[PDB]
Amino acid sequence: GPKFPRVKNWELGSITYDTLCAQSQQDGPCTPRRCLGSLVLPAEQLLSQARDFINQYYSSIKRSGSQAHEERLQEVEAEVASTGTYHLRESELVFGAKQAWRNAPRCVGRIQWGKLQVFDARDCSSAQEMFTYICNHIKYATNRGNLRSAITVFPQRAPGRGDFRIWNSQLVRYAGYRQQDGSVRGDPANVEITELCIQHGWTPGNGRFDVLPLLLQAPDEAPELFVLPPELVLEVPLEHPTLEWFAALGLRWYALPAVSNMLLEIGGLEFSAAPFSGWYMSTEIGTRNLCDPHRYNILEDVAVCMDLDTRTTSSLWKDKAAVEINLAVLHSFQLAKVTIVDHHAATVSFMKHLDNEQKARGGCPADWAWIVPPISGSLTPVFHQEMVNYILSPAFRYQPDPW
Amino acid sequence: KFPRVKNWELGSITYDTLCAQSQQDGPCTPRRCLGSLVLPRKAEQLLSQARDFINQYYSSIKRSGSQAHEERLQEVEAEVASTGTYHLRESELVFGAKQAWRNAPRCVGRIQWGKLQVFDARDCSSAQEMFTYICNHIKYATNRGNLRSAITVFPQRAPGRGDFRIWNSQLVRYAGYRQQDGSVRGDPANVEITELCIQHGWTPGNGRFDVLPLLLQAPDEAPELFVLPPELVLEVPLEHPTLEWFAALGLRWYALPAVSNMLLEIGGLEFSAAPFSGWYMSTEIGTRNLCDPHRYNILEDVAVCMDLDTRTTSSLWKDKAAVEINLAVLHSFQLAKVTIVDHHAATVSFMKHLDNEQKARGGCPADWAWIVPPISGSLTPVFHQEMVNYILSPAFRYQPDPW
Ligand code: HEM
Ligand code: HEM
Ligand SMILES: Cc1cc(N)nc(CCc2cc(N)cc(CCc3cc(C)cc(N)n3)c2)c1
Ligand SMILES: Cc1cc(N)nc(CCc2cc(N)cc(CCc3cc(C)cc(N)n3)c2)c1
Ligand SMILES: C[C@H](O)[C@H](O)[C@H]1CNc2nc(N)[nH]c(=O)c2N1
Ligand SMILES: C[C@H](O)[C@H](O)[C@H]1CNc2nc(N)[nH]c(=O)c2N1
Ligand SMILES: [Zn+2]
Repeated sequence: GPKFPRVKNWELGSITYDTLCAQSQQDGPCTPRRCLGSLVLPAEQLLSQARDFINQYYSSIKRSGSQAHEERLQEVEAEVASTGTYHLRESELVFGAKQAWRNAPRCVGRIQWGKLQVFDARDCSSAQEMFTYICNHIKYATNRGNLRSAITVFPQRAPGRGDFRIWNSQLVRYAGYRQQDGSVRGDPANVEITELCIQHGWTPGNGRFDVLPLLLQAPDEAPELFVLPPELVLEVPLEHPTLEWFAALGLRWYALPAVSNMLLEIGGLEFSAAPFSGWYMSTEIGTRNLCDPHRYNILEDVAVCMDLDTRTTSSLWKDKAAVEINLAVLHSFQLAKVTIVDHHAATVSFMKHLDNEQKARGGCPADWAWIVPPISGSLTPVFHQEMVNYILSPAFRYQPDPW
Repeated sequence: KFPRVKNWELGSITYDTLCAQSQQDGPCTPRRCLGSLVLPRKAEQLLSQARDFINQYYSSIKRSGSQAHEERLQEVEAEVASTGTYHLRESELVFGAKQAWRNAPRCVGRIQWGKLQVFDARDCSSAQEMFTYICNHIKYATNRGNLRSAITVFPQRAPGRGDFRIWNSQLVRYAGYRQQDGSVRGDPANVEITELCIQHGWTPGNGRFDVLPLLLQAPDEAPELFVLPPELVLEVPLEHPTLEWFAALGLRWYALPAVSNMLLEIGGLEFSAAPFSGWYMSTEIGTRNLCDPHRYNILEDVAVCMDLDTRTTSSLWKDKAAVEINLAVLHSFQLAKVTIVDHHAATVSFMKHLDNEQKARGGCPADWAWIVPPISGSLTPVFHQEMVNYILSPAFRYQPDPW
């Protein structure tokens, strides 16, 4: 066959050849000797990255080689020459931002990539203004439960000058209080960050679901702390359809999944503060956040209520419970009329996504372990899809925690 | 150079130093990760792969440098020098067999790698004799239901001649009969193989669980059809603790998972027929075999007996039903007194295996996407554990289909 990787679907029996990977300008962790695919974390150089993105842009508008294409090129090196950086045009930001989401090997919601609201915030001057900008994002994106994908782009990393940073990892997060015995009250994922807000004068609450304040950082200034108006932070009380007691557990989650600690890289430019929001997939809440032994860990609690034999694994008690918990998440979101998507619908649309991208780009970089859901793995069609994972740009990046 | 493997549940960290002993290549390159591909589209070497294997053995029994070691190495040099190949001593073979399993990155059951009965069938000359071995291996491994891991090793490949092969992928397989309706009564995975048997003379039944005969091949001979005496094959009808209608589904599965299509490499000699068997981990039966859309596919049926809401995905009927089916399997096997391990027990013992091998060898190759079971991934400790994949020798390979 062809000299690009072959890509079977073992359910349908279909084949495809990924030609997109040939565009990757970035090494990953794997080598012919060993595969590190399962690891979570893995000047002139600018000019040529910049040139690259511009060609992408111009091709995306079908003008590859034309007078405006080669003038914008002339223009970009003119800027770099005399300053070391350069700036994106309004629509260039829009394209590159969409291109980063499109390129994200670990997101399963990519079928939605074309529809995303790019909120330009490169005019932002202070931590106060950051907050305001953000409050607007949450309001738009949340849209009273009929959610809408968006990203707010704050300004970009500069030579020897501070970064714009959101200290929190998500915009909405529950507190995590280290107890004087050893336990954690709240979300254990958010211990450190809780511990940092108090250190910067936050008065902590008491409960399993205390919404955290925002730690925003303007360049060179210390981080300023900001409390989200409660009316802004839409939450969903959880309850089971048929199990009447579930509602009494006092469990809950928030509507807006919005990542705030990732780096948005476009054509060499680095946007250190550019939080994006979508909507949740049922399992993120119900299988990861609530049942991970290192998170809310509510599996044993709920199985006791369901009255299952937890003295032995053969009872598949863990399984059973997880399913009801997931279902409680779905029903409860649907009932409160807030956008959500179960793992079956989500994966079925990712299949359509992969088919769409084959036609258009000749490939789609996918992180299999990440695309396949944390329950009911082989029941979703993606589990039977072989997947190439490589790094394309524009991209999102992990970046060091600022403190 | 040496990779940092993390567990995210516990925050614990290791470094893998074992991967440096890998001499073979994998699919990944630094440009793109192919870890998810199921299979790989892929006088002097033998001398060095032997020396280095023989080295392992003597090092493994503490006599590394001794009389017997020195003198065995010269046995090999002399045997390859005159014959272009050499032969293994039975102990040496027993060692290799145990090791190749130990190295199988996609095997979750490797906690047991030390406990393996090894049948030396290297003095086989007829498909007749093969069938006696195969029959005897089964009678041993099954043990009235108290299963015991085994491998039986037919003659090594040789350059002047064709291989000893078993045509079946497993020693026990249900026939999949094709039908005018574009339908498949029986197991869809065994359609091609059922048709071969027919072509080769066997009378077919027309049940959903018709145990297939064996097609055995001595070098350069036409394959031959041997039937397994019904009694040797242990089956388990499936019932369900709570639900009485389940058994009336007439579902059933066989006790012994025994792979017969793979090749065993040791000291660079190739063992083309070398079946091996252990015991089932329940998900293989209740999830993949019984619910794969391209297999027996009972998910809809079952669910409809359960009177669930098939009409939409968000009722989580696919998951709900999957679980009952997995549960049905465990109960049935525990009831019929037949070795089985559920995904919870197993992955736990594998986490122990990782730890044992960590101290013993400084690592352990593992294929994350095959170790994490096909339901309730995140609910098993493996999900949260980083894993390095690489090719250690002795090893099982895939090989072409003989026909
Ligand atoms: C529209 C609804 C969306 C859904 C249902 C969705 C789904 C998901 C899920 C389930 C994950 C795995 C996260 C985890 O389990 O830890 C993920 C990862 C990711 N998604 Fe989305 N996503 C959506 C929207 C978005 C949007 C709007 C963006 C960017 C604007 C985005 C970019 C990403 C990125 C960069 C990752 C990988 C981040 C990481 O490495 O932690 N997704 N997606
Ligand atoms: C003893 C109890 C055992 C258990 C519970 C077990 C479990 C498993 C499971 C669940 C798989 C995944 C295969 C799939 O779902 O398609 C697997 C793969 C594998 N196991 Fe085991 N195993 C056991 C014993 C053995 C033995 C005795 C051997 C060899 C002597 C072995 C070697 C392998 C190999 C080579 C694979 C890869 C299969 C392939 O690539 O097609 N295991 N094991
Ligand atoms: C701190 C940290 C570092 C790291 N390397 N990995 C993790 C776990 C993965 C993860 C990380 C973040 N920051 C956000 C999500 C929500 C995922 C999400 C985002 C969007 C936009 C929509 C959606 N449905 N889900 C998931 C955390
Ligand atoms: C035909 C074929 C080719 C190919 N490349 N891949 C597959 C799927 C993987 C598979 C193949 C076979 N032959 C047997 C099992 C049972 C796995 C098993 C083995 C043992 C020894 C114990 C156990 N519990 N489970 C799994 C099938
Ligand atoms: C395409 C995908 O990698 C493939 O379906 C894998 C996934 N994980 C698996 N895990 C096991 N144990 N066995 C399998 O056959 C598979 N199939
Ligand atoms: C080690 C392993 O890769 C890790 O546990 C991954 C598995 N898949 C995941 N998938 C998602 N979406 N999020 C995660 O945190 C993880 N964890
Ligand atoms: Zn890889």
